[PDB]
Amino acid sequence: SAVKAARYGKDNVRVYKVHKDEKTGVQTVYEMTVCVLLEGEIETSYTKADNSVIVATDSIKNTIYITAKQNPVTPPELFGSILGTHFIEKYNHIHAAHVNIVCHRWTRMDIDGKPHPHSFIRDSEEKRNVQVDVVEGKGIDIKSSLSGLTVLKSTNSQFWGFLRDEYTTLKETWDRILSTDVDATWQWKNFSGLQEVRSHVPKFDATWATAREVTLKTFAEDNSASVQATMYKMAEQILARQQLIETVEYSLPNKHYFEIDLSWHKGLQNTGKNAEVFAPQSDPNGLIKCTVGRS
Amino acid sequence: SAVKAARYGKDNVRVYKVHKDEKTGVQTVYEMTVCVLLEGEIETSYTKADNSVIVATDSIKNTIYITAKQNPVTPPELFGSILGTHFIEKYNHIHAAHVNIVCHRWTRMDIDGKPHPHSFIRDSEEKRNVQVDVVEGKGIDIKSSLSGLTVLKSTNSQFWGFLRDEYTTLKETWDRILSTDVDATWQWKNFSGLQEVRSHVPKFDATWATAREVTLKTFAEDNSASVQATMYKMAEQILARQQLIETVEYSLPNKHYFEIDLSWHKGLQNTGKNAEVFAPQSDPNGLIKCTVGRS
Amino acid sequence: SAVKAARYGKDNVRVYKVHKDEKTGVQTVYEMTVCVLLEGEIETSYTKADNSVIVATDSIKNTIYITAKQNPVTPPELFGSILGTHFIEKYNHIHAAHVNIVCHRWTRMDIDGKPHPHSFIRDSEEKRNVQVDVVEGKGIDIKSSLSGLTVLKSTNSQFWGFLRDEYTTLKETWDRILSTDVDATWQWKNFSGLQEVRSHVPKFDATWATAREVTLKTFAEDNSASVQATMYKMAEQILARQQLIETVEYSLPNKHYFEIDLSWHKGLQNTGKNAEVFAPQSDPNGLIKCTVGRS
Amino acid sequence: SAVKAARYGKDNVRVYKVHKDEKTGVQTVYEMTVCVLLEGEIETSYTKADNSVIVATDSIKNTIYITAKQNPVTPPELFGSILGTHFIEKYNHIHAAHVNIVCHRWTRMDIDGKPHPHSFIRDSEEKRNVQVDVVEGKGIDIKSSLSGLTVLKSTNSQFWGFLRDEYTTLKETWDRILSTDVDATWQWKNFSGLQEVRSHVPKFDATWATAREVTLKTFAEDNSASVQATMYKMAEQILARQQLIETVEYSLPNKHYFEIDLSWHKGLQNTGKNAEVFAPQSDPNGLIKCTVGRS
Ligand SMILES: O=c1[nH]c(=O)c2nn[nH]c2[nH]1
Ligand SMILES: O=c1[nH]c(=O)c2nn[nH]c2[nH]1
Ligand SMILES: O=c1[nH]c(=O)c2nn[nH]c2[nH]1
Ligand SMILES: O=c1[nH]c(=O)c2nn[nH]c2[nH]1
Ligand code: NA
Ligand code: NA
Ligand code: NA
Ligand code: NA
Repeated sequence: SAVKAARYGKDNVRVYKVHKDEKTGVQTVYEMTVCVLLEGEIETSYTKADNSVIVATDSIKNTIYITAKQNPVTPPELFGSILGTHFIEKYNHIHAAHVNIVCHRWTRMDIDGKPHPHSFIRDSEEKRNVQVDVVEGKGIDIKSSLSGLTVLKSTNSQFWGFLRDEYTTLKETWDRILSTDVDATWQWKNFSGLQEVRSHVPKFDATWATAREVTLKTFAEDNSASVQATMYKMAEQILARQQLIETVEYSLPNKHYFEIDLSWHKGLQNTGKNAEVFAPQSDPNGLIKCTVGRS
Repeated sequence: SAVKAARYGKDNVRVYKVHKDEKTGVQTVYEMTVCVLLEGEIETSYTKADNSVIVATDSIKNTIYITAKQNPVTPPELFGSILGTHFIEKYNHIHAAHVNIVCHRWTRMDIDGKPHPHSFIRDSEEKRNVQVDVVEGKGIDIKSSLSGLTVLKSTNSQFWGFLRDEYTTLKETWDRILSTDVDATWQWKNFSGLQEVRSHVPKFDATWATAREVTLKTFAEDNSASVQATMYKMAEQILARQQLIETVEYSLPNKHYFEIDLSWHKGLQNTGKNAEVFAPQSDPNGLIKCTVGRS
Repeated sequence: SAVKAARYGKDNVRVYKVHKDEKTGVQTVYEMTVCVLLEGEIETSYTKADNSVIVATDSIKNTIYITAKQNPVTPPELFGSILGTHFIEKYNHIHAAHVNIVCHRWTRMDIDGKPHPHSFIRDSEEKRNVQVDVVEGKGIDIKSSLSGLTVLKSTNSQFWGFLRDEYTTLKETWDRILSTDVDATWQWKNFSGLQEVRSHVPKFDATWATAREVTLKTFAEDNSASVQATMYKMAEQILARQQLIETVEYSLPNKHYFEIDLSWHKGLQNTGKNAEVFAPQSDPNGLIKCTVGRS
Repeated sequence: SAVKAARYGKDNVRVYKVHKDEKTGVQTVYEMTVCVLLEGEIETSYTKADNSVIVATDSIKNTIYITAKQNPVTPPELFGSILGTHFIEKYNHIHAAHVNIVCHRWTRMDIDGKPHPHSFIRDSEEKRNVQVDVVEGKGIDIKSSLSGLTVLKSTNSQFWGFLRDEYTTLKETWDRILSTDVDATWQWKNFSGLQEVRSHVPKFDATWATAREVTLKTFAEDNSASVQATMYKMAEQILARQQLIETVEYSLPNKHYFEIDLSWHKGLQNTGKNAEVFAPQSDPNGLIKCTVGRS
């Protein structure tokens, strides 16, 4: 037998950092969960019990905190690139670092109409994520994403004209509820190294904001023919607005809300045009994916 | 042996209801999870296999949907009272109904500065809850709550002056992070029945809004001496603002964020006044509770 | 306003302890999650910011580890009683301690037919729990439980003869699936203090074993008329087998598995006597409770 | 823009099936959660709102139940292959089906020493999984796995001899706790189609059993130099025992249990040779992966 692939590191490293403005007294907090996995010339730790090649996962943990102390943690695309580059430069036998960061929301509180200097609220479990792969001699590949953005529209979704055969019971509809948890990922063109990532720093937050805005507006305004058709419209717009993105991927569950026929009870009318009360279904769910790139 | 207590019913009943304004085209959605448990002269279903006394839990499920079809589902204090009253009036041998409702957030989307007529976002897993106990001949007891409101302040929390003995290692501090998930419950004076609940309908939403506002403002503005001291200030204010509340209960975890000493690495300074990077602790956590009533 | 009730302490304290037999080389591990909440003359920490009355929750955490170091951690009824008694005896102004322990399974591995000396498997998320309330001058109240015991029987469950009215759609049945997650609690007679708890130590493990065995055998062998009727049979037997128990409480969800009518597809027969494929329902679920005591 | 990749289908489809032996009265249950995602000539549903190419996800759901009715659901490698083949053969424009099955444990109860005919227990959340990719003209690729197998050994794990530099604080050790949740995947050689999968049916259960046995025995008996070294020993043995496997992949968290220094309290000794009470750490955790193949 032979080792075909190997990677190891530290997962679930929670990190908080505060920035304090001395002039204004305003504080800003960042909280993330970080995973770092390394690859390189480490096969002998597996095959020969040779620990000499292992940067201990505990040391990887220390490195994450030290790196956060000495560098900006925002945008996460930059922090992840700094962190991955550290490992491939510091250790001769480590040739790739894979950094995943999940950013948690701490949104500044408004008290009596004004922004509070040091108090924050978690408004939703929506996350902003990055996956950064730093590979020696092959540059830096960054995939940015938002996830856990849960939305619902109560009308202006349709689904008709699909294939009907002996396995089909679903009725065509011209008016249904559409609800989903949005997972959207935009993949950046390869960067040559950290200097190039630094050169594009302002584009990261702006592109996240664009992706989020296009997602919400398209969802709200599209008279949706299907999840497929609506998601493609989102992806097309993001690609149009940022030239440095190569592909956009969406993964959307279709979280079903079923009509409840109550006609058995005193002829009560609660279907079609009369539908007011619905039963949200926890499972199963549709799952629709697409990756959109450039012609 | 004898049956000392018994209750049974349906849990985890998900319900969605849409309201459609014909004039304006505006739609408003409500989504809840409902539990209804009944008590009464039902001992023989347990002791003698006498199912004749059982209102099937499936029928309880049907009743929840029918009731939501025929009645307002907001405020949840009212809906829960209607639902509980139904069971004690309809069935001679059922003498108490216990209704728990969890309300999920569907907040209207703002697109391009304006409120969208039929699109919604789940902004946070914060819930608004009610527990309604409808007991034949003893009226209606309602406990209203908010839960899952997660907040953090990065300074203006202290903790010193506590008992020190041979079990104590904690250092006194004049500046720490304070973060919690707020669970707050206000208990209404007993209502004589549904007519009385109806008479107070406007107070329910207003008191929820007050409770939330007092919680956020007090948390943000108090230079906190302890979780104990800050929570008492919250409770005192809520009681002052609504005469029909008898008690307020808070249950607050203290979600610890630890300093990280980095001095072992190149004398890096990251403690006390120099603390910038912290380690959020998943467990253990402080848990602090208090029930405040009137003198 | 006044403080009507208050308790505070440390939750989610994970503890592991190993016992090593020097003669045999056999090791035995215990893992628990512990919560300790204190009550007493502590109102002024809430009302006056007087921290002098607060045993810091961090110190409570230290005390749990020290107590586990110096005492047996099994049976958990004993450990919880030692731990609660410590707080009321050590601190003059603390008058009640409430200790909750969840015990996690680490079952010795069998390798090649023999028990391994130091390797363990988590066979299921079933837990054994205790709640111990130690109240100065009122002794020690212990509630022991098992929870998360998930079972299913594929036949020999019936449900017919229930109330039918205009809210009823459920069909009577003489053969259904019954599946539940068992939560069973037995409440001990009050103990005068630690000496009395010590005197009954062997009864704790034996009664847990009895409760578990009676639950499984009754579930498997009863031709169940309802969840109500089967659960009562369990409780009756436990009370008969241990005189020192005052009450037994069961809380059982009815986890529904629905028939799937496939007759629309080529007349396929999959209902009643022909039912082979079913759809497990995640929600809603029946919830049935009863507390059984002595005549 | 262009569609670069697309797949869609139904996730989280819960399925239960019972087999009833008429001669013996013995019943056997199977419960699974199934996901099926399709690919093919479906781009126009995304780009042109052309639903004519869409096999509705609801129909995919129906197909799963019908297929379970008409075919064995065990071993899951076979069921997944039947299910995936159905879609590529039935629909001309569908060219790949991706089937994921999670099998849940329902283990026959032993009552009074004998196996019960129709009662089952969920002994642990360990799962047996398959991923089956059926691709038109390219055969059937099957990855089988076990996951959620949680184990701990209290001694006979070491970790010393790792790289030490200015980022390192971890002390070398010759005796520690090792605990993990095992995720192990074996990838079968490509099969030409369903006839070939059928020809190997007995190997599926036998190889799962082997993988599980080798995992448990190696974990228990290895005097572990590292997670890396122990996991490689597992993989090597599985490959040796089944020629039709091409690669074995393990992904193992290192779930840390920390010593607790209690020496500050009355000189209490609880470290090194005196360590009895430990603090399980929920996070962070090491994560160690390797894929082993044939020379
Ligand atoms: O078994 C281990 N492998 C590792 O790579 C490691 N790093 N810290 N502790 C460790 N233990
Ligand atoms: O065992 C049952 N008990 C009940 O109360 C019930 N209600 N619906 N189905 C039921 N099954
Ligand atoms: O606010 C606090 N209250 C407490 O009771 C406590 N105990 N440790 N830290 C604490 N912080
Ligand atoms: O938007 C949808 N897309 C689909 O593929 C589908 N299948 N069933 N319902 C559906 N809705
Ligand atoms: Na390198
Ligand atoms: Na009544
Ligand atoms: Na005392
Ligand atoms: Na095909």
